[PDB]
Amino acid sequence: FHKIRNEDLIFNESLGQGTFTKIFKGVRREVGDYGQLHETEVLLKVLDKAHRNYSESFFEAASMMSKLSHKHLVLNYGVCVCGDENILVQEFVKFGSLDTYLKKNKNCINILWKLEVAKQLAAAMHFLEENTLIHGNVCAKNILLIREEDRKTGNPPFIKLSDPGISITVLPKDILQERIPWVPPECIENPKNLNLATDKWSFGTTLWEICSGGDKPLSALDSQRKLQFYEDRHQLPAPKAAELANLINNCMDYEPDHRPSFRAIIRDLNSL
Ligand SMILES: O=C(Nc1nc2cccc(-c3ccc(CN4CCS(=O)(=O)CC4)cc3)n2n1)C1CC1
Repeated sequence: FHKIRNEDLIFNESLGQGTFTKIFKGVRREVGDYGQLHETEVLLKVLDKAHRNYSESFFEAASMMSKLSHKHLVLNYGVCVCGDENILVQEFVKFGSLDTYLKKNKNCINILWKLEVAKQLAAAMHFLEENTLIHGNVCAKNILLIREEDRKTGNPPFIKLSDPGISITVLPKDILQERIPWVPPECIENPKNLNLATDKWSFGTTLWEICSGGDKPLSALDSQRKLQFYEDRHQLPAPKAAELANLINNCMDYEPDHRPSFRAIIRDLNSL
């Protein structure tokens, strides 16, 4: 990671919190191309001091996203580890997390918009699968909207996938259960089962979110009931807009070996 000075970072408004983290919009003062000085908008992710013992995993997650370069992956700019802080410095995506956007703009998102976003997410995941690189936390809140759809110019929306955060392989069990049905059944049974097939399952859950206007599946179930949901081998209900329900259920296969490749997922999406 590139090291960024604390004095070059300005923390501004809170964007909420993640698991053991707080997130802010900020500004990074930097020398850019041609030596020009810039004050660049950045996403600042801060590991809670009380959870400093996760620092390794915290940075490993981000390092995953910098292992490769791709148009659908959020950029890491660097880290600030001055003093008692563990800070990730990332690209700031103008329109933010997709679940919030879906909840706010549900009354004007149609099947074509959803198909474009689904195809872009699948393209990103196909890139990761070809590189045998596990993401491990695919979900709508980790999809960021770079550009809105502009039908006046035919321009489709454009999204990127953000870093997965601290890995489910080290998180407490109660958090994993709260993350049902994004965390697949085999990872509830054993978080060390994290594998490429994990991201196919979570991709299914994320499509469900995209089709459900930002609703969270199984939100009315407490952790014990989410566990039993897996134990009874239930599937998610079809969204009212049911165009992707079969793909959702095919990806959310309780047999990890049977989940379709992302190449096959993309072929399916292109057939609609
Ligand atoms: O937020 C914006 N851009 C932006 N860029 C990036 C780049 C990387 C990561 C993020 C990001 C920020 C926050 C979150 C969690 N978060 C908590 C409250 S929640 O309501 O559940 C919606 C999601 C998740 C991802 N972001 N976010 C624009 C709208 C102001």
